[PDB]
Amino acid sequence: ARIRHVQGDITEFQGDAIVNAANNYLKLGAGVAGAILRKGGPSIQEECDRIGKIRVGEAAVTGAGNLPVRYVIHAAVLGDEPASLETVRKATKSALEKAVELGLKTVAFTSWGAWVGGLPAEAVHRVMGEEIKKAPDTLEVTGVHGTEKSAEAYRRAS
Repeated sequence: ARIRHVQGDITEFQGDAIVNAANNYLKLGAGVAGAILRKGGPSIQEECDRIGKIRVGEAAVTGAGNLPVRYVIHAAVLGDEPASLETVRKATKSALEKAVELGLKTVAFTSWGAWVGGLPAEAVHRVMGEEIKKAPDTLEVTGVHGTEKSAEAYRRAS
């Protein structure tokens, strides 16, 4: 799949879905997940509670409540297993699978930076970019960044 990198707030993304890095318990916490809980409304966490725990590396789909997208795809990157480069790759891959299975076209990611605190930056980027390019061309991915400087730096790398 093609990826474009832009500056923005993922809670503002217009399209089919946004990906949300998560613990495998699907309990949402601070940061973007926080923006998702608040801008999205309680229905996101309710469904996550109705879904229950999944495995690390797996993904789960819920509605997006009040966001301007149809779905949130929660990608389990840690929880009862610590974050690793391997959980990142799998979670990324699992999330893209859910998107294809759902017949979606447009999907957004954030950098996941807050979740990968002790992994080498360039490795995380590599594996995620590898899984994204692998996904079918029926999917158009957006990478959403807080700052223009960062958005541009991702663009350059490609």
